[PDB]
Amino acid sequence: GSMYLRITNIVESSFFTKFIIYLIVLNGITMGLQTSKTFMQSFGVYTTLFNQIVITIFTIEIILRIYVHRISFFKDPWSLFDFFVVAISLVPTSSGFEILRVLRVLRLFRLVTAVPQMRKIVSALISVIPGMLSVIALMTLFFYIFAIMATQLFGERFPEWFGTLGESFYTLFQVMTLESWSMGIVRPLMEVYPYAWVFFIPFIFVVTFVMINLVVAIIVDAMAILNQK
Amino acid sequence: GSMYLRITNIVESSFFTKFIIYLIVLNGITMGLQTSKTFMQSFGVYTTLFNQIVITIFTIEIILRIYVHRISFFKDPWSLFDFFVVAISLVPTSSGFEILRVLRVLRLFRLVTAVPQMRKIVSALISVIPGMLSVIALMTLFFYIFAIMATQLFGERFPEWFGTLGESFYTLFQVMTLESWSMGIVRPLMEVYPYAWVFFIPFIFVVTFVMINLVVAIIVDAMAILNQK
Amino acid sequence: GSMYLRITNIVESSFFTKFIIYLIVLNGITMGLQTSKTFMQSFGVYTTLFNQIVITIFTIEIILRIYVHRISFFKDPWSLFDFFVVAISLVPTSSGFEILRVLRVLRLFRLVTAVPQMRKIVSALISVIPGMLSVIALMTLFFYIFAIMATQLFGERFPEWFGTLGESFYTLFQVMTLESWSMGIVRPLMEVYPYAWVFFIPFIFVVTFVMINLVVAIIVDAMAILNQK
Amino acid sequence: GSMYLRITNIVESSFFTKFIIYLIVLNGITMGLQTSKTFMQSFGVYTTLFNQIVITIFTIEIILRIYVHRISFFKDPWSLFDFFVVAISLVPTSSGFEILRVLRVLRLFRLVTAVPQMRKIVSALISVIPGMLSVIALMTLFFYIFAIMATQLFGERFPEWFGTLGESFYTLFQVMTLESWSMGIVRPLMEVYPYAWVFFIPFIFVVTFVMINLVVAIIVDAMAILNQK
Ligand SMILES: CCCCCCCCCCCCO[C@@H]1O[C@H](CO)[C@@H](O[C@H]2O[C@H](CO)[C@@H](O)[C@H](O)[C@H]2O)[C@H](O)[C@H]1O
Ligand SMILES: CCCCCCCCCCCCO[C@@H]1O[C@H](CO)[C@@H](O[C@H]2O[C@H](CO)[C@@H](O)[C@H](O)[C@H]2O)[C@H](O)[C@H]1O
Ligand SMILES: CCCCCCCCCCCCO[C@@H]1O[C@H](CO)[C@@H](O[C@H]2O[C@H](CO)[C@@H](O)[C@H](O)[C@H]2O)[C@H](O)[C@H]1O
Ligand SMILES: CCCCCCCCCCCCO[C@@H]1O[C@H](CO)[C@@H](O[C@H]2O[C@H](CO)[C@@H](O)[C@H](O)[C@H]2O)[C@H](O)[C@H]1O
Ligand SMILES: [Ca+2]
Repeated sequence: GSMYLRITNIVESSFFTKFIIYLIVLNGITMGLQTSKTFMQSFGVYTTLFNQIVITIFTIEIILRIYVHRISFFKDPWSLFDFFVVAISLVPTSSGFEILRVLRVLRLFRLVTAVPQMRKIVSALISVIPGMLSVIALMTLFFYIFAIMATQLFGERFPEWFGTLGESFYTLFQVMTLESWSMGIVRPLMEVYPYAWVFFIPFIFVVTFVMINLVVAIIVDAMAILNQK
Repeated sequence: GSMYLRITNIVESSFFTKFIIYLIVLNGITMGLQTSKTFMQSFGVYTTLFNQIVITIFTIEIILRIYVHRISFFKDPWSLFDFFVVAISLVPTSSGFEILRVLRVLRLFRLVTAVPQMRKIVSALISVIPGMLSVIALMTLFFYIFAIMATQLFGERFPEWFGTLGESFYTLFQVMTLESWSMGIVRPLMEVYPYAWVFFIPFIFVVTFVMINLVVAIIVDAMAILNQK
Repeated sequence: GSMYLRITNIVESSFFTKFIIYLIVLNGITMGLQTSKTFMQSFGVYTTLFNQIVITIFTIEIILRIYVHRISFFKDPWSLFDFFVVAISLVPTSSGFEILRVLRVLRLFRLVTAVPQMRKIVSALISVIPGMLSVIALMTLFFYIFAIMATQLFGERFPEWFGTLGESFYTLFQVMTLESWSMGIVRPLMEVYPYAWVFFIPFIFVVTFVMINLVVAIIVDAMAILNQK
Repeated sequence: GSMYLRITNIVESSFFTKFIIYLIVLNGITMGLQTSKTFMQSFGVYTTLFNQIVITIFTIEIILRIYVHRISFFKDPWSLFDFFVVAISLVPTSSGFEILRVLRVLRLFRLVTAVPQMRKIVSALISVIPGMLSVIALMTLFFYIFAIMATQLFGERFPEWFGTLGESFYTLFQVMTLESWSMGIVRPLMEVYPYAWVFFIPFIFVVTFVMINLVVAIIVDAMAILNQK
């Protein structure tokens, strides 16, 4: 129909999508003043009020551009995100956790969707991830096998650090980033277990070698693309 | 006029600008001995005295080379800097803060202006910054959205770290550099909030992925320029 | 013989090796639930039972594919690994240390052997190591010479950090990763030994210069290979 | 003369220089067992005895190869080093400091001189340094100007960290490596000086931008050489 075209040249319009970018920037400043108990005690009304207006508008416009583009709307990753942070946001307060009240702030990520220069650079960042998969595979297997070892070795005398398989995972991740791996983790262990450095000096070495190579992978792959294009 | 040319071939002279480089190096050694309470108690007079002589000379010469080059002086970034650290310096003591007394030391950055090899390498460093803008954009939006979350989640029971939106920003920046993110920030939070690692392990991951890519961006862009030039 | 070919087209089969990949994934989930004292108190029987079944199967199949390929089996690094983590695993409990009971978990690294995409990426990582050898040589010599110095200088008044040649090695390695090198190591030393920063500021500088170059070595070597291939 | 050629084909011989490599490796193992108070109490005699034999041999051979090559010996950086760690070593004990007794261990760096594969990789590492000079220049000027500021701002209430111009330099260097810059340096300062992060968040930013670029400089320069050669 032609009323269809009337609605498409509204919704595909520059001004329509530019308007909801201003609605994004407005609701980001509001989002930020909500973290002020002073502001909320004066303008807590006008503010949360403004937060409900922007959410109906995004649902009015997610129903509108779900109509303009019908099923094609759903094979698009960026539209799915706008649908799934509008709806994560669409849940009302005092229902569920507060964790949903805070995840409503995820709707600021609609700025990355509605802005072109931003969906470009995010396309770059995710374009990189297919290549990293084999090393992130190898990498995980390593953290798994070494978390099992570390729990079996240390989980009984250092339970806050190696009790769970998970507690072990976390500490190891922490050690990988060299966050206090020595004065804080390994040195305290050599007070009970003297040859513990045999477990962590190998460990530090291997995940640092693999991080270097993961990054050289990003660097050469990109260079190869540039060279071939 | 020809008295104009007399003043231009003075001010565009090698010796003129080389002389104010020695005045820079002299006033840097003086600048440094001023931080010695011993030195200041003997030669505090001769010293601050020397600091007032170099500042009139730079204003004599900023009035001179503002005359030689008239308006063109102002469309030049390096001359604006010399004008704005001479004048930040031109404010007298006991007026305002001490923060202006110390910012007078910024006039040592005139060494980067008056030396060619130095304005070259600074040109390299700033030439890099136009490219970084889209990722620094994305990056900020992320720190904002996640500071709001983190205040809403933790600002009441950990007020020194998540009370303000700003307190949150700082801690997050701190966590990004892996400065005691674990034994110091996240582990203390898991004493009250057990599933806090769900907020920071994602967070550490995303800003490390984006830092890697920002740096691979610098590396490939530069490589591309070299290849095409 | 043709019974030989009957056994080879069994053992070189897709399904045979795919089956022992499922046996790997099964014995990894089991491996992981063993670290649960709750799980072990109910299903400790069924579980360790399952661990003995998978080890006979791997020895049945290491005797099988040592037959199919006879001596060639042994000039292959990945088969040697499967032979040496099956046999490290083949030792029975209550004989030796517990350190062998835990190293049995190394048999999960059979997933990297039995999966193609995984032996590829490990081939990449080890392919990189021949080049790094001269800098790892230089590097070690440096840690040695500087551990000897550091013990001679500090081992008597700081025995937990510089008593052994080994204690010195460890601390230095720790300092190299910038793990609390300052508030934790060097600042406490400047309470007794004031000009200690002369030993560690040079040291931090040299191993950071050499790490940068080691990584630029990986990056240019790989780039050169890409360019020439 | 021909006795000259007799001495040159001795000193330029493979076996001559290979022999003093074994003397290097021997005196490195000895060097290392000297840090053992147990070893020194049994074999302290045989050991230090061995240390005096190797030093006469190196002076016999530094007088020999100073004769074979006369003045050309001195325009060679690697021979100057062998002359200046033999002579730093030639000073006798109980004269001067112990700091000279320990610097005798520097003579192990003769292994890098006497081995070809080693003087190669050190040639690589130093070949890189001419390029880094302009950024290390800019870099220093920055640490200087900002150490002066930081002493003027904080040296009176935090004297162990900002009292000297030097104390300031050290702390800043420490902050640059992100070693406890937050929970340890800047957070304690915001207890007295609340807007201190304005001094260090800019500071952390600028030296991290410049480190990234210094390393991209190494990476592209090397790539350019590879491409043009
Ligand atoms: C936009 C969507 C993004 C989806 C996120 C995808 C995540 C992909 C994982 C990549 C992140 C790796 O995670 C991060 O790796 C860095 C690598 O610098 C490691 O960090 C450590 O390793 C490096 C090696 O490079 C050490 O030299 C360094 O001292 C330290 O930073 C940590 O292990 C982890 O903090
Ligand atoms: C001359 C004028 C200069 C104007 C300044 C322009 C500033 C531009 C911003 C670039 C600086 C980024 O700021 C800095 O990023 C580094 C990236 O190494 C991060 O630092 C961290 O991230 C890296 C990833 O590379 C981790 O692997 C690593 O363990 C840690 O160093 C921090 O987040 C921050 O300290
Ligand atoms: C798959 C089999 C693998 C066999 C393992 C082979 C090991 C080869 C050794 C390479 C590992 C080097 O070991 C690791 O080097 C990193 C380099 O990032 C150093 O780590 C440090 O150096 C870097 C320089 O890049 C600093 O800028 C940084 O703040 C810090 O991470 C440490 O010294 C060590 O943790
Ligand atoms: C063989 C003779 C050698 C002569 C020595 C020549 C020295 C030349 C100076 C290069 C060394 C720079 O010194 C070192 O720089 C590293 C850069 O990784 C910095 O270290 C820091 O900066 C990086 C940026 O890359 C941060 O992202 C990172 O978290 C941290 O490691 C420190 O400021 C310092 O420890
Ligand atoms: Ca730290």
